[PDB]
Amino acid sequence: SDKFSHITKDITTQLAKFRKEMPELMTGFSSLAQAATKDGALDKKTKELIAMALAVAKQCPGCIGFHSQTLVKLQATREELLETLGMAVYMGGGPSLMYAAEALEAFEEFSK
Amino acid sequence: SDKFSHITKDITTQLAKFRKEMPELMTGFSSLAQAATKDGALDKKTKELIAMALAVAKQCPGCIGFHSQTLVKLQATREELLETLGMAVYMGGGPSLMYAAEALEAFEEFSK
Amino acid sequence: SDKFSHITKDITTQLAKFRKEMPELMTGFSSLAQAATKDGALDKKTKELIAMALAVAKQCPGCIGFHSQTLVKLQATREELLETLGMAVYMGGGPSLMYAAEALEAFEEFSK
Amino acid sequence: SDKFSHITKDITTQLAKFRKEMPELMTGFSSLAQAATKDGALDKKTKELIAMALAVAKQCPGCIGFHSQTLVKLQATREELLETLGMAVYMGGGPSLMYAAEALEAFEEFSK
Amino acid sequence: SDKFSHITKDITTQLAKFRKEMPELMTGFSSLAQAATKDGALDKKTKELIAMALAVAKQCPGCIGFHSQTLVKLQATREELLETLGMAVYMGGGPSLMYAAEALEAFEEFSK
Amino acid sequence: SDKFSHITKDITTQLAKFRKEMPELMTGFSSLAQAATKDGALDKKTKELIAMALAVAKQCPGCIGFHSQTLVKLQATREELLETLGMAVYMGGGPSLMYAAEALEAFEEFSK
Repeated sequence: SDKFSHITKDITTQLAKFRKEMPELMTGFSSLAQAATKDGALDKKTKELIAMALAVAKQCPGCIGFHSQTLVKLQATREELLETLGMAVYMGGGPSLMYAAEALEAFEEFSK
Repeated sequence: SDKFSHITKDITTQLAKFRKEMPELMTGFSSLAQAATKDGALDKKTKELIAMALAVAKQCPGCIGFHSQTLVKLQATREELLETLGMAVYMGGGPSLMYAAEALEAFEEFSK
Repeated sequence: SDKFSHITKDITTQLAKFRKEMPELMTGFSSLAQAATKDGALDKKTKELIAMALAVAKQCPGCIGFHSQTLVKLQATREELLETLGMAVYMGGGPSLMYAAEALEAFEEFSK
Repeated sequence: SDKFSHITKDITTQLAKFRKEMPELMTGFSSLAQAATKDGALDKKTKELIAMALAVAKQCPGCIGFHSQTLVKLQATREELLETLGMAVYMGGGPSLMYAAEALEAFEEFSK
Repeated sequence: SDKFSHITKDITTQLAKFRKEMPELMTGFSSLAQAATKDGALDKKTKELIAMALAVAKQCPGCIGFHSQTLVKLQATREELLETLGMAVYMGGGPSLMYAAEALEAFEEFSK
Repeated sequence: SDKFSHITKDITTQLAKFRKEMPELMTGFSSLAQAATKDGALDKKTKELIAMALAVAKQCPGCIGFHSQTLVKLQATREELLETLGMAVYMGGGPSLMYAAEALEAFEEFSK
C-alpha cells in the first residue's frame, strides 16, 4: 500500500545528489518548473491536472507519483482526476488506460 | 498560411472512408471521445486544453490541428493556450518546445 | 514467478473502480476494444499478436501482461509469439528487445 | 497525390549514402530486418501487417510509406489493412487514428 | 533543398513570440539549456552529438534541424555524425533509421 | 540495493532463450549492436554515454541497467554520466529527470 511513496522517496534521494552536483542544471530546471506551474489564466490545480495527464501519456510512474501527491496538496477532487484520466485514455488508448489505473492508485495512496 | 487547414482536411477525407468501411470501430471511438470530452467537473474548454497538451507531448500535427480548431470554437484564449503549452514544455523539454511552436501557429491560423 | 499475475490483478482492481465511477468512458472504451479485436479479415489470434507487438513497442508491462494472457487463451503458439517479438525488435531496437524479454516471461507465466 | 512516393524516395537517397559510408551498420541492420521478416509460423504478409501497426503507433511517415509499399507488393487486402489500423487505434487513441489516416492514404497511393 | 532551413525558421518565428509573451518560461528553459550544453567533463560538440541522437530517437524534425545547424557550427565531422546516428539506429530500429536519414539531409543542407 | 542487478539478470535469462530459439534474429541484432558500438571517430565510452542518454529518453529500466554496467566497465566517470543525463533532461523535461534518477542509482549500484 506504499508503492508510490517508495517510488517518489527513492527518486528524491537521487535528485538531492543532482542538486548538489549539478546545481546549475537543477536551478535551470526549477526555474522552468516554477514558471510553467505558476497561477495565471489557469490555476495551479488545473495546471497539475494537465501535468497528470502528461504523466499518464508518458507512462512515467515517478511523475505519476509526484503529480498525485501535488494534486492532493492542491485539493483536487477524485472526480477532477477521473475526468483528466479520461482525456488521457481518449488520446492514448489501452496503454493510457493501464497508467490511468496507476494514477488512481497513487492518488488514493496519497489521499491517505 | 493554411498548413493546418490542409492537414486536418486531408485527415478528414480518410476518416470519412473509415466511417463507411469500419463503422463499428468509428462508432466505438466516437463513444469514447464523447464520454471523455463531455462537460463535468472539468468544462469542455479545460478538457480541450488537456487534449492540446497531450497532442504536443505526442508530437502529432494532426491532433494539434484538430484540437486548435476546437479550442477556437470553445473560445479558449491565447493566454490559456500559452499556459497549457508551458506545461507541455516542462514535461517534455526541447522537443515539446518545437511542437508548442506548431500549436501556436495552428491556433493563430484557425483564429483567422 | 507471479510477476504479471500481480501486475494485471492490481490494474484490474482499479479498472473495476473506473467501471463503477466512469461507466460511460469505460463503455465507450469497451466498444472500441470489441470492434477492434473481433474476428474479421484477420482472426482474433492474429489481432492479439498485433496487440502484443504494440504492447512491446509501447513498453507497457500491463498491456504485455493482459495480451499475454489473452494469447494463451487464444492458443497462440510460442513460435507465433517469438516471430511477433522479432518484428517488434526490428522496429524498436535495444529497448524493444528488453520488453520482448518481458513478453516471453509473461507468456511462460500464463502458460503454466 | 505522390506524398509517400516522395517521402520514401528522399529517404532512400540518404540510405544509399549510409550503405556506402557505414556498410557494417547497414549490413547488420539488414541482417536483423531479414531475420525478422522471413516466412515462418507467420507469413511475410502477416509480419508486414504487424510492421504497419508499429509504424502507425510510432507515428513514423517514412515507415508508413515503406511498409504500405511492401503490403501492396505482398497482396495485402484493404480490409486486412483496415483491421490492422483498428488495432493501432485501440492501442493508441486519437493520435493513432491520425496516423491510420496517413497509412490508408499511403496504401491507396501505392495501390495506383 | 532548403527543407530544414524552412522548418527551423518557421519554429523560430513562433519562439520569438514565446520570448515576448512567456518570458519567464523561456528564460527558465534557456537557463536549463545553457546549463545542459555548457563545456564541462564533456565538451560542447560531444553534448550536441548526444542532442542529435536524442532528436532522432524523438523523431523530431525541428530538433533535428536545430541540432544539425549547431553541429556544423561546432565543427562536428560527417563521421562523428554518422557514428552518433548508428547508435540511434541500434537503440531505435527501423523508425530511427528513417530519422537518421533526415539528420544526414539536415547536416548536408547546413554544411552548404 | 540490487534493483538493477535483478532487472538485468532477469532479462538475460530470457535473452539466453532467444539466442537458442531465434538464433538468426539474435545474430542479426548482435551484428547491428557491434557495428554501432565499435570504436571509431567516437570511442566506445562516448558511444555508451549516447546509449545511456537514449535509454533515459526511452524510459527503459532494462536499457538503463545494461548501459550503466557497461559505462562502469568502460571507466566512465560520474561527472561524464551526470552531464549526459543533463542533456536527456534538457531534451525530455520532468519525465527524463525521473529516469535520470534511475540511471544514477544504477551507475552507483554497478560501481559497487
